[PDB]
Amino acid sequence: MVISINQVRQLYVAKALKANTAALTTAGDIVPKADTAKTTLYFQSMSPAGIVASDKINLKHVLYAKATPSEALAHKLVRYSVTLDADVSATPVAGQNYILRLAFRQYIGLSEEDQYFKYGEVIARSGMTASDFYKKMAISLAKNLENKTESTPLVNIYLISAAAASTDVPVTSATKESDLTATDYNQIIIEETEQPWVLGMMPQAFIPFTPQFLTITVDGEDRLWGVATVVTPTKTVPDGHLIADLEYFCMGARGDIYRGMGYPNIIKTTYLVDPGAVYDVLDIHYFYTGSNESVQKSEKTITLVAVDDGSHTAMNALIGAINTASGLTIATL
Amino acid sequence: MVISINQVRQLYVAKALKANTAALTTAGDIVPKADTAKTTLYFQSMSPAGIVASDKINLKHVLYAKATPSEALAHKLVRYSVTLDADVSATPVAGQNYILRLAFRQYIGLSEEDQYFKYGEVIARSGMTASDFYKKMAISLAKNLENKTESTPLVNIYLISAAAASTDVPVTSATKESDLTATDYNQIIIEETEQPWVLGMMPQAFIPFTPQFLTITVDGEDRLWGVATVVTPTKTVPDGHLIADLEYFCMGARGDIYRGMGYPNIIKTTYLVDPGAVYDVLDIHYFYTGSNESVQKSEKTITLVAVDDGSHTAMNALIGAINTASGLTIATL
Repeated sequence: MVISINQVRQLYVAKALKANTAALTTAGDIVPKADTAKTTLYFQSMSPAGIVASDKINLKHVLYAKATPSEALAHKLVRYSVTLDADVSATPVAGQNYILRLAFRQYIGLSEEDQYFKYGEVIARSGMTASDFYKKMAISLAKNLENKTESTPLVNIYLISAAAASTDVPVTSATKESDLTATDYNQIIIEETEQPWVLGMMPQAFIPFTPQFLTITVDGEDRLWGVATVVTPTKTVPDGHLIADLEYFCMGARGDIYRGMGYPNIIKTTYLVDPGAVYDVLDIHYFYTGSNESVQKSEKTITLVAVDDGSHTAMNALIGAINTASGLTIATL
Repeated sequence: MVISINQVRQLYVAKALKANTAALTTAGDIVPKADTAKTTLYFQSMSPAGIVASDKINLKHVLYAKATPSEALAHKLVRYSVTLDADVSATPVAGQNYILRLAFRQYIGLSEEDQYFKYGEVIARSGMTASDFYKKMAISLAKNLENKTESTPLVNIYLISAAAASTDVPVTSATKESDLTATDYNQIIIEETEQPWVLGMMPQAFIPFTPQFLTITVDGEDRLWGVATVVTPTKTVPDGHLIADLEYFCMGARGDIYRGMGYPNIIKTTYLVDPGAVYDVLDIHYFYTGSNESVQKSEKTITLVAVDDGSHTAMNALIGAINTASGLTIATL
């Protein structure tokens, strides 16, 4: 995952916070060092091959410093609630074919011009109610979408029982309608899924979607049979696949830019981000100006990531160690 | 002396801290002047031809302001102790010629490639005491050194008796063995010497050396007969000659730069530093920035020298008058 830079950006994983240079013993330790005059801030840390210090931040030449929680960096998956249009008919009219076109927009390619469509179809019956429609619609959608031998999963299908109204009933291709026994179904939730991820090589990306409806002949009138509204999101993609890509890039500004290229003839870098753990990010953005005529700024930033467990314990202690050393006023998340 | 500049260096001599203007009547007086809003700072000082005000320091643009205690600018004359070590022999071997070579560097030229060697030799006898060897080695050094009819020698050779242990007997080319009457001389002191100095033309320099020994053979093996240990220095060169050379260079950034070139047709610059008094120094380093395109900095520095009474009362009064008027907090020494 290549990112943009204002100028060079360095990341330091804060796996443990110490109070001296001498206490740095394990890979992932950190200590914010400063003066007693508070004119220079740097971060001594323990690399996987020894102690390494960061750049020296002039505390007069800081632009901003802000700390971002984990839930700010968690992607909310988009949900769409597919119902029958009550103006058209609240019950399925008999003998009509109910086809639904899910329009994917950023399928495999990177643009909106690379598009993809998955269909679901139900021909309504004489005694088919609304819940028996949503049952057969979601069985037909999951049969087309969530086959096992697809290339990537696209969306998740969930019925909702009107008695429950807050618990998602998962519908897959292996699901039969013998398993779906509830008689009060009021919507079909279609919700996007998390794509695969390889660190550095495949970034975190999502394929957005919209459900679209073909018209039915209701009373001699070609009316589109349903409406699709976007309900509030109830799931989040965690921060871990985003920070490990943020470390894989920012370990070439310190380390090797040739990552893997002539394969046995490489330096291999040890990365201290566990991709299955959430992190909080602190961005100290600062600059350098020269003596007399070298007044152009070299605006750069030093990133710090700390793993946090619910309440942000390790980041608020990191900020509290920076604020007493630097004299800064970084706000605590 | 020629020193480097950060585009300028201005020097003003402080002789009496007057409280305001129209109290400056004698040459050397100074008042630190600033406005009520503490935006600009300057010094109105009585030059030997009238009141002169310094360049105005924008107090938003002060890079550093720090003062020097005048003990940190005094050079220590290095002492070396020459002794017969107990490992080879603590008594002079009866047949061996003991030669002590003094290896100078930065002799007349300016490099360590200009080396000068002076010698001192004693051939020992059967009944020679280790105390009588140090009397003869110091005199044999004081004949090869201290032979200059022109000037003071490159080193001064002293003798400590073990009964005294803190008062050094001086050994000159006039000194014979009848004058040294003690029986317990235990070491030889080879001390540095202050070189000549003339104002503005000959800078203050020193000639470093190393007492080196030639091999004698005692237990069949050629062993170095002595040990040269650097004693902590007991003699200093005061801060007079460096400040007088500092005022000489930095009064050409304000006055005449032709300091005696076409010799009858010259402008005489009256200097206020006498070279026989110690001086505390106070450096204030500021810059200038212009508007809308001229964002380049014109860094400057203003030097203030004040005579030392040992308890630093003249500089601490000058610092405390600045901190009241300017609002900066310069650390009192």
